[PDB]
Amino acid sequence: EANGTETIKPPPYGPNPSDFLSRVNNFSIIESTLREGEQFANAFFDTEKKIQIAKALDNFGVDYIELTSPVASEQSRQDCEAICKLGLKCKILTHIRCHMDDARVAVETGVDGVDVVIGTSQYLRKYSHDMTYIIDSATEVINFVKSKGIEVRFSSEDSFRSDLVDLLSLYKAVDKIGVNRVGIADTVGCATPRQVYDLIRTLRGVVSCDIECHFHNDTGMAIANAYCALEAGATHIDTSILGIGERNGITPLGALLARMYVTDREYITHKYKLNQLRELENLVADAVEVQIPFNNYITGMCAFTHKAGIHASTYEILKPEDFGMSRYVHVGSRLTGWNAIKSRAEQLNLHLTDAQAKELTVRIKKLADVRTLAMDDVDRVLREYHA
Amino acid sequence: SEANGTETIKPPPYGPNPSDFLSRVNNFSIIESTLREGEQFANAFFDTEKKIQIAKALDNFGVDYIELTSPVASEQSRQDCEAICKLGLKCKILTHIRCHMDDARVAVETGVDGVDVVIGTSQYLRKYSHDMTYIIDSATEVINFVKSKGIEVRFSSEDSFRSDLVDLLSLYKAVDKIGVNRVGIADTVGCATPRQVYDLIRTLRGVVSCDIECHFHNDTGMAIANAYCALEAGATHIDTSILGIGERNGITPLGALLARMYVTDREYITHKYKLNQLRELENLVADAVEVQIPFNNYITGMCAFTHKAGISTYEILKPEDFGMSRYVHVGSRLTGWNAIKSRAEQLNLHLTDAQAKELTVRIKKLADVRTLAMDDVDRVLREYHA
Ligand SMILES: O=C(O)CCC(=O)C(=O)O
Ligand SMILES: O=C(O)CCC(=O)C(=O)O
Ligand SMILES: [Co+2]
Ligand SMILES: [Co+2]
Ligand code: NA
Ligand code: NA
Repeated sequence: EANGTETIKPPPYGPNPSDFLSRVNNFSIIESTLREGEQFANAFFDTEKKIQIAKALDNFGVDYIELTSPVASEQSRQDCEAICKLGLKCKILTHIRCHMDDARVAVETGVDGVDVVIGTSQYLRKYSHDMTYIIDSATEVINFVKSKGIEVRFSSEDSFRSDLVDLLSLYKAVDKIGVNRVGIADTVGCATPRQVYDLIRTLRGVVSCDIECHFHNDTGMAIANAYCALEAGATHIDTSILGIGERNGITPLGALLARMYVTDREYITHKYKLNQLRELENLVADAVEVQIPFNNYITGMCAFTHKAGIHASTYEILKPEDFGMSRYVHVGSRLTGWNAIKSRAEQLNLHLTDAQAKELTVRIKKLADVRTLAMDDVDRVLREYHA
Repeated sequence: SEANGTETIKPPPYGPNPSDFLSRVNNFSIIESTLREGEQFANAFFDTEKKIQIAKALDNFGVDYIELTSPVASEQSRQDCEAICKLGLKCKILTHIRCHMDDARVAVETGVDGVDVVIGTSQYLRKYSHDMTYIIDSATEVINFVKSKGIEVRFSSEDSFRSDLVDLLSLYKAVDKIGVNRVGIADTVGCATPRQVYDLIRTLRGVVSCDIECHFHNDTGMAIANAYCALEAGATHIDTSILGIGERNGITPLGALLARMYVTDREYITHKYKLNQLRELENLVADAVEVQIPFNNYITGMCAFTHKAGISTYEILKPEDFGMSRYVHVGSRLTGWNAIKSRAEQLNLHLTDAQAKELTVRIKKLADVRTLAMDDVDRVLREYHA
C-alpha cells in the first residue's frame, strides 16, 4: 500500500561532447622516481642504482623518465649523461630553472627534453597601445632549446594557489611562442578533484599544446586528481614509485595503474608489464629502505585478501593474474611463521625450494624473537625472491 | 618584452553558487567503522577488551557515531554490542543488519541507538498497478518496528555504483516515503570515481529528503576523494576506519579524511576532534591487527612531515595541530639513536636518559637481524606517548 512510489526513469544516451576530450585510455606516464623521488627523506641514489631504476622503468613500459637537474650538482650532470647513453626506448627528461646556463648544460648531457620552470621576475603584465609577456631573456632559452631539437615543457610552481589571471595569461603567451607541453603542479597537496577538473578543462581551451600534471598526496587526492586531469584532457601524468617524493610524495605509479586498469583493462595490460610491478617497488623499497605498506595498492599484503567466515569473490575488480599473482587469499585465521610465508609466497608465485623455505622460516623466527611480527614482515622476508 | 606576448585573459560580480549551499564539507558526521568494517581486515581478531578500548578512544576522539558488527553474526558479537551500549559513550552506537525481523529484534535488545539496514534483491519489486516500485510488506515491517522502538534507521543497498539507477533511486524514494533517518550509498567494489560520486550524490540529494551516508572502498585510491565529493554534493555522513582497515585494502581512512577536511576548514576540524590523539588511536589499532604504520601514512607516517634539505610556504598541514612539533629537515640517513632522537622530538616524547638506552639497544638488536626500515623507528617508539 503506502510503501511504494512511481518508478523514477529518465526521459538516446550516447557520449557527451566532453567525453571526446578525455585521455583516460590514451595518456603518457612521466616517471619521476629519479627526480621527485630524490626528494624523498631517505633517497640517496648512487649512479648504479639510478641506472637500474632507469632500465627497469624503460622495460616496464613508461614513455618518459624525468631526472634531477644536471646543474644541481656534478654527480647529477654525470648521471644524466650516463643515463642518456644507455639507449633506453623511453624519452629522457630533465628539470631545469629557466636560464641560459641550465639549458646549455641540459642539452649537452643529451636529454630528449627539458621541463622548464619559470620565476615571477621572468614574466610581466603591462598595458601597451592589458598585455602579458615572457621577458626577452627567458624567451631566448625556449628558442635555444627548440633550435637544438629538444622538447620543451613549461611550468609554473604552486599552480592552484596562483592568480588565475596570471597563470592562464602566461600559459597562453607560452603557447604563442610554441612549446610541446605546459605543466600544472599541486606542490602543496591542496587541490580537490572537481577543482582540478575545471582548471584542466579551461587550460585545454586556452592552449593547443600538450598538458602535464603533477600532484602531491598530502590530503589523499594525488591519484584522484590525476584521474580527473585525464578526464579533462591532460595528456601526461608524473608518478613516482610508491609515490616517494617530498613529504608523503606524489601520484604513485602502481596506484595510478590500478585506477587506469579498472577504467580500461586491455589498454593498461598491454602497454605496461604489470607483473613487473612488485619487482619495481621492491628495488626502490630496498634503496630508500622502507617497507611496502600493508595496504599498498595491488602489491601490499592485504590488497588481494578476503575475510573468510564470521566476518564475510565477484567483488574483485582487480584480477590477480593480470599483476603476476595467483589468487585472492581467503583469510580465516592468524597465520604464523612458516604458514604465513607459504601463503604469501604461493599468492606471489614464488616457487620456493626446500632449503629456501628453511632459510626463510628460520629468519622469520629470529625476527619474532626481537618483537611481534607485523604482516609486512612477511613481505620483507620475501623481498629477495622472484616469480 | 617583444612580439611574442598575448592579451591578458580575464573573466567578465562573483560570489557563491547555489550548489555551494548544499555542500556539507564543514558540517558532517563521521561514522567510525573500525569495529564493523575493520573486523573484515585480514588481520583483525578483536576480543571484547580491545573492542571496548577502541570504542572509548573513538568516543573521546570526538566521532559522532561508531558502527558495530551485527549482533546476529555470532554470540560473542551479540555480547560485545550489549557491552559497548552499556559503557555510556557520548557518541551514538549503530549496528549493521540484514533486513529481517529477527535481526532487528536482537539489535533493539542489545541497546543500539540505530540500525544500519541493508536490503536484498528479493525484498523489493517493480510492478504496474492501475510502473511502481514497492518495498515488500514484510520488509517494511522491520523499518516500522525499529522506528516504534525509538531507534534510528538507515537503509541501504550493496554495490551501489554497479546497480541499475532505475531500481536504486526508485527504492530510495520508496524508502523515503516510508520515512527513515538516512539512506546509504556504498562503493563495495572500489570502482567509483569522484565526479561519478558527485553526480550520483547530487541526484540522490534531489530524490530523498533524509540524510545520506556514504561508504567507499579504496581499491583504486579513490576512497578519500570520493568522500570529499560526496560531502560537496550533500552527503551528511561518511564511514571511515582507522588506517582504513577493512576488506582488501580497506575504506576511507579516518586520519586521511581528517587531513583533507582540515585543509578545507582548520577551525571546524581542530575544534571538533582531538587531533593530537590520532597517533595513539592509530597505534592502538596497529598493535591489535599487527601491522606497521605506512611510512607515507597521512599526518602520522614517518615521512608526512619531512622536507628534503640539500642538492613554511609549502606546509598545508601544521604539525602543532596534530600534536607534533615541526617538519624535520632531512639531509642525511640518520642511523641508530640519531634517528630515534629526531622522530621522538618531532612526536613530542620527552624520553628519559634510561628510555633512550632501552630504545638504542633495541634498534641495534633489530638491525643485527636485517637492514633497517624507516618504519622501524616508529615501531620501536610505538609504546611511548607525548
Ligand atoms: O616542475 C614541476 O611541475 C614539478 C616541481 C614539483 O615537484 C612540485 O611543484 O611539487
Ligand atoms: O552497509 C553498507 O552499506 C556497507 C557494507 C560494505 O562494507 C560494503 O558495501 O563494502
Ligand atoms: Co613535487
Ligand atoms: Co565495505
Ligand atoms: Na584549445
Ligand atoms: Na530533496
